[PDB]
Amino acid sequence: SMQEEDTFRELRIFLRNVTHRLAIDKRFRVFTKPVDPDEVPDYVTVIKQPMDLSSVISKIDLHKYLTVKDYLRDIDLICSNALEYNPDRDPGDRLIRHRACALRDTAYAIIKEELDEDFEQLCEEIQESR
Ligand SMILES: OCc1cc(Br)ccn1
Ligand SMILES: [Cl-]
Repeated sequence: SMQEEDTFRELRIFLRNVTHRLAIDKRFRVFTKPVDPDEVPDYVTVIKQPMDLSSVISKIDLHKYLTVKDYLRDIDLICSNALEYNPDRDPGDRLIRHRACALRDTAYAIIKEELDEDFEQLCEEIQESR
């Protein structure tokens, strides 16, 4: 229905705003763009499902997210990719891991504070009906 299209629209507007707020945080700059093969030619080798905040915007705009749960799976991927690609005790890896945990924690905290649970539940029920 048009009401369901309106619901998904509101979801996309909400997800673009959360994503923008993460992307403008200087801590999260490394997560804003895909990894350039030049700097890191072994990246695409190790990480089978690369994800970054520019790709998340593109996915929102392509109507790939019908629930906040599905969006959070991609935020979780940005985090777990960074924990897997950068697992060493050296400070460069520890700094990326801490920034990746912080992204994930920040996205969850904004959603806890600003997503209405009944809005999510509605999205989940429209998705499950499709
Ligand atoms: O969980 C991430 C995701 C990817 C696609 Br494609 C659609 C929905 N959710
Ligand atoms: Cl830095």
